Amino acid sequence: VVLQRRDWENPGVTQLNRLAAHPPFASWRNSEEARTDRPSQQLRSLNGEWRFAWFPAPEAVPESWLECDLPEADTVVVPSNWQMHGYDAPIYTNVTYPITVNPPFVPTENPTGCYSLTFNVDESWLQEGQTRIIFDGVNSAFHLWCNGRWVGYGQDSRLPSEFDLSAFLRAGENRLAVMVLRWSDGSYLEDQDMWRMSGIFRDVSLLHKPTTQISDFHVATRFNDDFSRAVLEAEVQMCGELRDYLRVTVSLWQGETQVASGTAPFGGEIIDERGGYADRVTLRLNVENPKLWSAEIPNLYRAVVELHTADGTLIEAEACDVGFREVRIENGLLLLNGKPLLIRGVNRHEHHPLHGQVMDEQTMVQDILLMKQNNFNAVRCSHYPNHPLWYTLCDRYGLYVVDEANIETHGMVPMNRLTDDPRWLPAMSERVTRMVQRDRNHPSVIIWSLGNESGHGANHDALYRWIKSVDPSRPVQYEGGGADTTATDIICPMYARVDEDQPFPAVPKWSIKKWLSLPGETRPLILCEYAHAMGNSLGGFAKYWQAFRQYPRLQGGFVWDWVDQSLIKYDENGNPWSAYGGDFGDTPNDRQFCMNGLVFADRTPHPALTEAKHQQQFFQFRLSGQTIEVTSEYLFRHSDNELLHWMVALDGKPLASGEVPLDVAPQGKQLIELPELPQPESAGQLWLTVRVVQPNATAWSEAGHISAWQQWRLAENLSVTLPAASHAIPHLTTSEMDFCIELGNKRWQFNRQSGFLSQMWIGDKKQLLTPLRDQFTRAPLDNDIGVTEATRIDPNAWVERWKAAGHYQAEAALLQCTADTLADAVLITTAHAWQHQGKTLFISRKTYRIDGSGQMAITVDVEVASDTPHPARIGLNCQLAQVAERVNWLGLGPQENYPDRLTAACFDRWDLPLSDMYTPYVFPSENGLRCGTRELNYGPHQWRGDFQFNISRYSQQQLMETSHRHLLHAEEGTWLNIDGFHMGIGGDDSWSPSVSAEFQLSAGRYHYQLVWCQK
Amino acid sequence: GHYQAEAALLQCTADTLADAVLITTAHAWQHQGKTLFISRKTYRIDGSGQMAITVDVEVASDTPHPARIGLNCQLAQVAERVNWLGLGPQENYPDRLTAACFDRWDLPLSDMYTPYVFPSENGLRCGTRELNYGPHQWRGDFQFNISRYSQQQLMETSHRHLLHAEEGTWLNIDGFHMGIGGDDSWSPSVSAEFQLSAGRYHYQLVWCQK
Ligand SMILES: O=C1O[C@H](CO)[C@H](O)[C@H](O)[C@H]1O
Ligand SMILES: [Mg+2]
Ligand SMILES: [Mg+2]
Ligand code: NA
Ligand code: NA
Ligand code: NA
Ligand code: NA
Ligand code: NA
Repeated sequence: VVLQRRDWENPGVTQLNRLAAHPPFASWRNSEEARTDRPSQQLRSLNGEWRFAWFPAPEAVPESWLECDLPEADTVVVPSNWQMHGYDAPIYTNVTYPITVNPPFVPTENPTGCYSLTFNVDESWLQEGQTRIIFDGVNSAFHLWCNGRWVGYGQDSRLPSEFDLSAFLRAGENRLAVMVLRWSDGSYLEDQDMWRMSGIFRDVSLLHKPTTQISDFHVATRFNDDFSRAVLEAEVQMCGELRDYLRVTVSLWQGETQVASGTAPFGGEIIDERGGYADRVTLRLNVENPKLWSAEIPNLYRAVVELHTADGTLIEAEACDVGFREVRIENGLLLLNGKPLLIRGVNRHEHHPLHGQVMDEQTMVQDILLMKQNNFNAVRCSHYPNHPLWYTLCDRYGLYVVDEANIETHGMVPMNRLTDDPRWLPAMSERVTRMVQRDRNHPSVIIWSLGNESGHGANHDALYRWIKSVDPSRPVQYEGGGADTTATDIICPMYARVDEDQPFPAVPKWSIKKWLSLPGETRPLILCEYAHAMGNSLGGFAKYWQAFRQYPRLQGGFVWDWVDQSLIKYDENGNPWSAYGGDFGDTPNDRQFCMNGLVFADRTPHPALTEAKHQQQFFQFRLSGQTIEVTSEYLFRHSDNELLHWMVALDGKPLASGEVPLDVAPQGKQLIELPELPQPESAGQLWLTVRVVQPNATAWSEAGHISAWQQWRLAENLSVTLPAASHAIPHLTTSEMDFCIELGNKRWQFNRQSGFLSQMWIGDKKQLLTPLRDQFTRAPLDNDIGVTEATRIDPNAWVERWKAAGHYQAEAALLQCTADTLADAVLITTAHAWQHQGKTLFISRKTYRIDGSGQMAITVDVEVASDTPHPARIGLNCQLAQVAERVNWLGLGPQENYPDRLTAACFDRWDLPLSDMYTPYVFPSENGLRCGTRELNYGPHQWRGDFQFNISRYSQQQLMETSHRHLLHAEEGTWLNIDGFHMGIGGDDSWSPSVSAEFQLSAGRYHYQLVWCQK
Repeated sequence: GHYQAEAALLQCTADTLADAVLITTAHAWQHQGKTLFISRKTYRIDGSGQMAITVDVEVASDTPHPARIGLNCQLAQVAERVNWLGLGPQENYPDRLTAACFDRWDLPLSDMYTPYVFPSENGLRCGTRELNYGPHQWRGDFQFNISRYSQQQLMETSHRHLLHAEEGTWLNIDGFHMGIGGDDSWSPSVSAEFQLSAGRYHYQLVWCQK
């Protein structure tokens, strides 16, 4: 029957014998346990070692497995993904389905995981009531047997499937057998851009309920105009025999204080001509001055739902955390508790580099803490309902949640092929309805989403209306079909740019500012995905935040995304390394496109995270004279855990500092008058840095946590005093092949054939391993590459434009190399042309002026052909012989920063170990640049000017040729890149050019100057 | 003190090269002990009669962004025509140059002055790579105006009819010039991207005989 009916190739069958969905249950038999959320004796975990065997197809599974353990089986941890145990390969594909597109059919070779468990059941559980099993997540479909007898079937990898085992169990030992299919008709609705895995990857549990039971409950909170009064309404449903003596009590608790209670027998109000629900009752509780829930202050109450008899005997209790909040859209604005939200959001997949798609409490907490510490207040469940614990943590720590149905059909042509087809409405409906049934009581969930990237079909319209009808308390959004369809309350585009239109046919991505005011349009706009954080990215992040702050109806967005989907593999030395698409023999695959996170898989931050934190600050600052104006962007809380530290420094040297308590009302302002600052002794630039510090620890932060900062230039005193003239004069030695300059034990050598500084000596010690030469290219970032591939060139990608123009192949031709002796210096003058196939790309004209103090002043003037693609950089590079421990600079830092991602960086004196000047992006690229640098120190060297630089043990060539960070090898000495100018990194998306015009090197003529001397 | 600032000499040296003489200068402009601008130049005069002028200017970050960064002189020559390769033919400024076209333009000198009834800076042409006037040629990438009226006279005269042609010709050649604005005329209206706020500025000119 099971193999005959092939339920996994039939979208008409999404389950067999599966129980109705409902909010989290524990069946407490003690009301105080329910109140305190203590573990329930009626809810048992089957998260232990199970038996597991892999088969290539369900037809290969022997019948004997139903009755007894396979001796070839292994003992494995559950929950798990079986790919993470090495039984078969995980597959990384983005859009293209991992199976032939032939709905509803799947491959005949369909990896089948056979799970079994021998376990004990207490006799008390079988003497009365109902024993069910709950599988929180099985990917992607499964049949269940208990003691050899078939129980049921379930689909949807991301919601719990529950089955009644009451009739199947015996006291003492029982055996479960679970046949999990990798592919099913369910796979057509699970085409998310992520690793394709399978197995029993979320909790398995047993729940005991009495025969007469709470079968469902819904909690609603409604408010008066100023939120000083609320009514809690709790609808409770029962299963079992109705009796007149049955009662429901709902009580509400604020900590240990019961603030409200109501009791009633079953029997709802009249609904229609046939009466009402005899098996339901609704309790209404009045609450005066409720403490309101928000991300800012996650005030929670406890609601306890008791099923009991009239004489006071408890049958069972259920419970939930209640957050008093109202979500509504009014006059085009998303309001929470009557105030307009600014969504500092991020998309977050459930990913662990070791455990795959199994989520654990410690990782969830780690994520939430890091999110809140970096000024996020919102999370989108891209693109499926999450592990149930996630919502509990968001309720308690305070994050706004978009809960999203497990529906993505991206690889269909056209995208809405299934979603517009009524045959697929049943399968889709369950993915929406069962999510709402599970999660509707969580205050953290503020918005429902219909799924992701499935075009716009009539099924979306049907299900949009279903949610609006069943749960008016939350807006419904959905991006498919152009982000502004009839199936969305919120304009929710993905990667729509701030100012630039992308007028794609049928589904344009308008400038977000333009989108708001299109004729007839009135809705709020919140990007479901923006600022694609793939590799060296988040260029232009500040442009979004400026627009969000200026435009009331631009209420923010969700960054794509939180964490790199890299997986751990092991090399010959047993060393773990970070792997992406194709590294498991998976083909076709989309390579590094699974790594788009603000953090690495182990939760180490990428440099981009600090840019996000800074731009998402909750305090805004202005300076006028001596006065700092602090504005609060909080809607609800006062700044009751904040002080402002200020510091004034002269080119990194502290001059004065102080602290002032912050006492700002939500949306309020505070004026802070700085004391008279003593005029600086020396020439240079005064910089003011302020930071907001939280003195006290919180649930989400340590004492001393810095939440916000800003810098301003104050007075500058330009240096007019001429340095004391040196009593030494450098000497020029002219040969046919070289111009040499000597000064004491120091020597500089200019090769007359090449026109470059080929060597420098301090004594007999060589300083260079490679000559100092111009550089106009960078090892391409993920943003420079886009979707280009050797077998499928995208001619529009920056890297392909540079390659085709010959930028990477360009050869320096010497035009001029002269030497002159001045009164106090030797002057070398050079000119080079870079050419490719008869075309002059760049001309570089330099002077080198070496004086008696041993300083070498370098002037560089570059011409760039107007018709060549704008170059990635205009700078110099060389391989230094020195390997030193520290890097010390006066400039923007301390973290990696680029021209379109430097707002977070501060100007000061920074000193880091050399290894911190390299950013270990899993896919290697140009990295570690620091901008706006006036002084750089490394070993015996000092460079002064106004430049950008990176410094590391890796050449641009190696970074360019190496596809994985673990394969990199430190080269001899230290590669230094000093740029007069560097192109933006972009990132609005990572599949098309995204570097804004103002960060492109398009000026045609460029000037910069450096001084190279001894520290 | 921008209008009051006096040039203070910091450095003036001369060097003989293989095929050239190199004059190096540095000046500071100060007002009441405050240094507003520093200008560092080299003048390279070669055997072909060309004088290459390299200018590097520092602007104190806390002084209001200056109206222009350039050079001026009063030429002895009064010539009939002005010939330039750059944006024209009409007056154009950095935030008002979209209508102008890059080409070879040739106008009478009088057309290089715009007779605004209330006199001011006027007649600039931007994006100019070559300027010709009598025996003189200037090459680079600059903005310029050229007329018989000094900036001082234009500043001091309230009506165009009271202007008098001065001896010779006043040339203003700018590496950089501030936007003119105009969103309104009663509050600052020059957009940030047209303010001279970069702190350090570089430009180069070659002066020769045509
Ligand atoms: O449009 C999208 O962009 C992302 C690219 O990394 C990712 O595929 C998301 O799941 C998808 O919604
Ligand atoms: Mg099916
Ligand atoms: Mg997709
Ligand atoms: Na806004
Ligand atoms: Na991706
Ligand atoms: Na405070
Ligand atoms: Na690479
Ligand atoms: Na005037």
